[PDB]
Amino acid sequence: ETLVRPKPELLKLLKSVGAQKDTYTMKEVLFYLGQYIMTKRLYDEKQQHIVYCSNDLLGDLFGVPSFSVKEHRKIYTMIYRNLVV
Amino acid sequence: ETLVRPKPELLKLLKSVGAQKDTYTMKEVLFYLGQYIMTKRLYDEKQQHIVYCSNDLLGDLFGVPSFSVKEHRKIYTMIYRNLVV
Amino acid sequence: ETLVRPKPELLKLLKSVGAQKDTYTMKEVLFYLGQYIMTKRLYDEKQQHIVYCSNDLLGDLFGVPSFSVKEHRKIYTMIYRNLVV
Ligand SMILES: CCOc1cc(OC)ccc1C1=N[C@@H](c2ccc(Br)cc2)[C@@H](c2ccc(Br)cc2)N1C(=O)N1CCN(CCO)CC1
Ligand SMILES: CCOc1cc(OC)ccc1C1=N[C@@H](c2ccc(Br)cc2)[C@@H](c2ccc(Br)cc2)N1C(=O)N1CCN(CCO)CC1
Ligand SMILES: CCOc1cc(OC)ccc1C1=N[C@@H](c2ccc(Br)cc2)[C@@H](c2ccc(Br)cc2)N1C(=O)N1CCN(CCO)CC1
Ligand SMILES: CCOc1cc(OC)ccc1C1=N[C@@H](c2ccc(Br)cc2)[C@@H](c2ccc(Br)cc2)N1C(=O)N1CCN(CCO)CC1
Ligand SMILES: CCOc1cc(OC)ccc1C1=N[C@@H](c2ccc(Br)cc2)[C@@H](c2ccc(Br)cc2)N1C(=O)N1CCN(CCO)CC1
Repeated sequence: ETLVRPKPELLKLLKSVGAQKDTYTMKEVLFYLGQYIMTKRLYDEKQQHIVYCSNDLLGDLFGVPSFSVKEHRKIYTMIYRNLVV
Repeated sequence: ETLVRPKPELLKLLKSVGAQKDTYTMKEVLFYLGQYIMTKRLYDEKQQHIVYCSNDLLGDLFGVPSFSVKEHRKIYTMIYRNLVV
Repeated sequence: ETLVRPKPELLKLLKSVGAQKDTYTMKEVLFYLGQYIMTKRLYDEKQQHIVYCSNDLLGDLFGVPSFSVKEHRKIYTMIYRNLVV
C-alpha cells in the first residue's frame, strides 16, 4: 500500500470518473485513468491501444498529443509529473 | 511524496511523540521513531548508535532486542512489517 | 544543552538552510546538515546513504569528495574541524 497525492488538476480528472479520495495507490490512479479514457473514448476506434489525448484535459496534463498504452515508463513519467511528489 | 500507512501499534508509537496524521512519508516515519528512541533513551549512552528496544513497544514492533542505526536495510524491513503497505 | 560555535565557513553554510544562531546544539546542526544534503540532492540516487559533496561548499568544509552517513566519527571529526572550540 504505497499512496500518492495527485495535483489539483489530476485529482479533478480522477474525481470526474468516481474517485473520492486525496491520496491513492498507483493501481487506483491507473484504473481511474483507464476508465476516463474509455468513458470519453480518447482511444482510437480502430486500434484501442493508441490514445489520442490532444484537445482534452488529459492532453494538457500529459503534455502529448497521443501515446500508446504499451509505453509504460512514459506513462508512469507523465503521471509522475502530475503528482504532489 | 510517497505515503505509507502505519499499522495501529506503530501509529500509537508515532503519535506518542507528536505525529498527527494517518499516512506519512518514510522520511517522517523515521524522523518520529528517531524522537521516540531519543525521548525514551533506548539508545546505549556508551555507544549512541546501538538501540536496545528490549522490554519496550518498539521491541515488540520490530521483533528484535537490539539493532544498530547503521543497519538501514534491516530497519526499513522491520518498519515494513508495521505498514498496511 | 551544549551550544557550539561553527567557524565562518560552516556557520555560513548552516545559515543557507534557514538557521539563525552563531551557536547551536549538535541535534540542531545535524538536523540542518541533513536538510541541506537532502533537498540539495547530494546523495547517490540508488543509495541515499552515500553523499557526493564534491562540487559543493560542503566538500570544502569536510575536505572530502564524498562520504557515507554511516561514517559517524568521521562526520563528527569533520564538524569538529568546522567549530570554534
Ligand atoms: C485505454 C485502452 O488501454 C488499453 C488498450 C488495449 O488495447 C488492446 C489493451 C490494454 C489497455 C490497458 N492497459 C492498462 C494499463 C495500465 C497501466 C499501464 Br502503466 C499501462 C496500461 C489500462 C490503462 C490504464 C491507464 C492508462 Br493512462 C492507459 C491504459 N488499459 C485499459 O484502459 N484498458 C481498456 C481497454 N481494454 C480493452 C478490453 O478488452 C483493455 C484495458
Ligand atoms: C506503480 C508501480 O510502482 C512500483 C512498482 C514496482 O515494481 C517492481 C516497484 C516499486 C514501485 C514504486 N516505486 C515508488 C516510487 C516513488 C517515488 C519515485 Br521518485 C519513484 C518510485 C512508487 C511509485 C510512485 C509513483 C510512480 Br509514477 C511510480 C511508482 N511505487 C509503487 O507505487 N509501487 C511499489 C509498491 N507496490 C506493491 C508492493 O507491495 C505497488 C507499486
Ligand atoms: C537513535 C540513535 O540515532 C542515531 C545515533 C547515532 O549515533 C552516532 C547516529 C545516527 C542516528 C540516527 N540516524 C537516523 C537514521 C535515519 C534513517 C535510517 Br534507515 C537510519 C538512521 C536517525 C534514526 C531514525 C530512526 C531510527 Br529506527 C534510528 C535512527 N538517528 C537519530 O535518531 N539520531 C541522529 C543522530 N544523533 C544525534 C545526537 O546524537 C542521535 C539521534
Ligand atoms: C525510504 C526511501 O525509499 C525509496 C528510496 C528510493 O531511492 C531513490 C527509491 C524508492 C523508494 C521507495 N520504494 C517504495 C516501496 C514501497 C513498497 C515496497 Br514493497 C517497496 C518499496 C517506498 C518505500 C516504502 C516503504 C519502505 Br519500508 C521502503 C520504501 N519508497 C520510498 O520510501 N520512497 C521515498 C523516497 N522517494 C524519493 C524521494 O525524493 C522514493 C520513494
Ligand atoms: C541525507 C540522508 O541521510 C541519511 C540517509 C540514509 O539512507 C538510508 C539513512 C540515514 C540518513 C541520516 N542519518 C542522520 C545522521 C545524524 C548524525 C550523524 Br553523526 C550521521 C547521520 C541524518 C544526517 C544528518 C547529517 C548528515 Br551530515 C548526514 C545525515 N540522516 C538524514 O539526513 N536523513 C534524511 C533522509 N532520511 C530518509 C529516510 O527515509 C534518513 C535520515
